[PDB]
Amino acid sequence: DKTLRGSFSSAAARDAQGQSIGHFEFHGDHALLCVRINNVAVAVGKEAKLYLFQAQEWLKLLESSPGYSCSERLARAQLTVTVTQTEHNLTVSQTWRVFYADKFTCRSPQGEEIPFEMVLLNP
Ligand SMILES: *[C@@H]1O[C@H](CO)[C@@H](O)[C@H](O)[C@H]1NC(C)=O
Repeated sequence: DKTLRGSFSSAAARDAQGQSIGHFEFHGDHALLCVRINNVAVAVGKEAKLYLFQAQEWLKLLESSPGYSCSERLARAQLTVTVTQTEHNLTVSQTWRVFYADKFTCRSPQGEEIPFEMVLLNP
């Protein structure tokens, strides 16, 4: 299992073409990633989204020449969630890597960062 607290940042996401939140590995066919936020209106206003990549697929994208554009690489995520509620549970079926992006990432006042808590459960 894993627990992480932090904040989703438009600046961090724009800087790296997706803000890297974390990574995880698990044994078995399914795991549950639970994401909690309080500021839903700010997330909806930014079109906040999470992108999950299988780290082997993500590495293949980064090793491609010339390389994918910001939007094309995020469109190749294995799983996504559009952040519209205080909690979203993602069933991850099969290392995995999690990224945050919003309407400013692949392009206006960018507002403030969105605090979050993420819990990963392996069953
Ligand atoms: C996420 O999973 C937890 C644990 O089963 C549950 O308590 C919670 O209600 C779920 N939330 C949503 C939005 O499905």
